[PDB]
Amino acid sequence: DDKMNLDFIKSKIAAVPDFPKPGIMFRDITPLLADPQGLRKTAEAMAQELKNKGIQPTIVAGTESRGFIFGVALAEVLGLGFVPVRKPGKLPRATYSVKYDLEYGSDSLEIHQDAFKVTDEVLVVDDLLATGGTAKATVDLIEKTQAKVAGLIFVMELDGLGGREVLAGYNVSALIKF
Amino acid sequence: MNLDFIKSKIAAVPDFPKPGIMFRDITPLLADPQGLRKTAEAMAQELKNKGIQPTIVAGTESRGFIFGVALAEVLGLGFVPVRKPGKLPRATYSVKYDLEYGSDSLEIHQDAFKVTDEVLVVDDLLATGGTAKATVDLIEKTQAKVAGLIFVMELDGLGGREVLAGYNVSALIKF
Ligand SMILES: Nc1ncnc2[nH]cnc12
Ligand SMILES: Nc1ncnc2[nH]cnc12
Repeated sequence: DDKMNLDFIKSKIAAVPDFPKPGIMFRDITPLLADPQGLRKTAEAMAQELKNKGIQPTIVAGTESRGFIFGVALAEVLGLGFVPVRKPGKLPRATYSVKYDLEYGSDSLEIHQDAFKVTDEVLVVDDLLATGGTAKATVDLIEKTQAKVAGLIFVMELDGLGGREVLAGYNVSALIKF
Repeated sequence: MNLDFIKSKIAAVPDFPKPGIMFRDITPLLADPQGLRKTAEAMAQELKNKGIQPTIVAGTESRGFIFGVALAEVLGLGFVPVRKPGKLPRATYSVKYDLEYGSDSLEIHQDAFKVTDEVLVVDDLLATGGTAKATVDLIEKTQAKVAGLIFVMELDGLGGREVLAGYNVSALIKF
């Protein structure tokens, strides 16, 4: 049944050549999203992996924006709250901020200082693990609140781009690997 | 009781983004373990009370992805992201909307909807309606139909509803 669910999720991810630049094979979640069971089966597969691993978060965090999609769907399945990790300048009350490296330049993410209780074990959700830059900035952000990271889970991991190493010391799951 | 619960988790924040504006902050609603499911359930009740039976949900990047996903799940429907520019990888339609100064765009994949779809737009807030109207227009470039638009919140007097003249508009709460 787990292979079967995983095969369904895999069967809805398109591969798109040369996007956003030449040479990059883009992994496209839109057909998964569009299917009436796509999000639900994805979030149920995520819950199964977490259960297998004994990971029991208290709340879910997602980054702007595809963290919002899968994070909200997973939060629903687990009966948990959700916290947005936003681009800078969007959150209205006091925030923490963490800068991360891009190929050229840098950027930041923020969370409300009060987003997590100090007893929270936070599950980070996102679509795709590549370099792990925004995932690590997310972990740092959570830790600023004094809450603890329960783990990180992705729909997809890109083999060999170093994300999982960047996230050493944290439990990392990914449903599909490319 | 349900609407009151949702209202009670939308914090009022003075002077954001700038002196004078009263910001309506959904974060405490999102953090509550029942905030999103209650919100989605209240939206689904509204749509049944108005006879709107969409075939697919479109959520506006980025807070419409939050409420859109939640409501799509309650409805048993699929979800289409309406995205900021340069994010969707396949052939897209594009529509411009006005910002304070200059403009920006929203995109959808040209294959996101069929001619037979009846699309529900979901977003957190109806303010000027700039983005919501661009979304309607995107939808209509596919020749699918707009079933309706639903928002958590509507800001009274900013003209949003009027910009969306001719479409079925619902908002859970008016501020
Ligand atoms: N190759 C890729 N496909 C889809 N999303 C991405 N985000 C970063 N790299 C990506
Ligand atoms: N006043 C407001 N409060 C919350 N979100 C908004 N988006 C635009 N105006 C807003």
